[PDB]
Amino acid sequence: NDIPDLYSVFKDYFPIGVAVDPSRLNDTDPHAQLTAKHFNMLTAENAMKPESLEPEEGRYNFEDADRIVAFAEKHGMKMRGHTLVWHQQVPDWFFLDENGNPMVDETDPKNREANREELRQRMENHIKTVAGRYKGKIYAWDVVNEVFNDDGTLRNSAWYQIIGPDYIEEALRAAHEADPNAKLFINDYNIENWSHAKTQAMYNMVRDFKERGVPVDGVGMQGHISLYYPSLEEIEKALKAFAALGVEIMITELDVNVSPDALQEQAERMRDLFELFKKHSDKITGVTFWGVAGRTNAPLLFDRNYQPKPAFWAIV
Repeated sequence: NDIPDLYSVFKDYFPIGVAVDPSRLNDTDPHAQLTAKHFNMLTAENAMKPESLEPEEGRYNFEDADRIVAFAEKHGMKMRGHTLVWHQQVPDWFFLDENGNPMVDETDPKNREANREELRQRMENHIKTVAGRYKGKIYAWDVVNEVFNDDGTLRNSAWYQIIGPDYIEEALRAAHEADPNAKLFINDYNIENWSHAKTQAMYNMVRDFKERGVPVDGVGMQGHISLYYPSLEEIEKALKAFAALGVEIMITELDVNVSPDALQEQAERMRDLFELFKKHSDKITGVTFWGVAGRTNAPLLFDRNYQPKPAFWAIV
């Protein structure tokens, strides 16, 4: 093949990743070839979300997740696990009490204290089982995802209402204990802009962890970013700030969301961002492209026929 291997262009800056579907992983399939050719880091689009792994209490299905991991092993890609604890794509059973009522709806102080304990157990068991299964095979775990409201207050999810603010630290310790080799990330969107309240809440929390000894290695910036905003300057201060805490940064779902002028504009923004990422490659340990957009898993980069798009030539 005559075009450059994307991940090679970024050697000794950072790995380049994509999220995949377990259906698309056969040698027969050009998708799988495009993945193996261009990327050296992989995430499960959905196979490792809570609802995928533990549909019912204590019932696990690892089929698709295993296929994805095996794919990474074969091609020697870094595996991101996504995600251990989240308020979305999480089965209802998790948050039901003894009788099968919403735990959230409990008023009695003695029973709440009992619900708290069951949820901690459930959270930790899920963590131990999943991280335990994949022990040593996972470059980085997204241990928690989207813990913040956009205003920078903690999200009032079931996790938070029942366990209270501790669930996060608890998820991180349990992950650390199950697989010490895995980098532990806290992931979110709207945390690219240093001036944003959210980005600052996340800084404060992470700082707190680093100072209190709570294991955390990295912050995951989703990187749903527009053409003009946030400014490269604003992003830079964010990278500097977190890197000052001694945590790594990953861009976990990079996306710069029709016509011929449209494409060339997005390609230039991407050029710019990648310039900025390269400038700070010491602080950044992976860039994964968002890819649900049928369009490829890296829709920014490769057309529906697997041909390079403007954006791809912009960054190589």
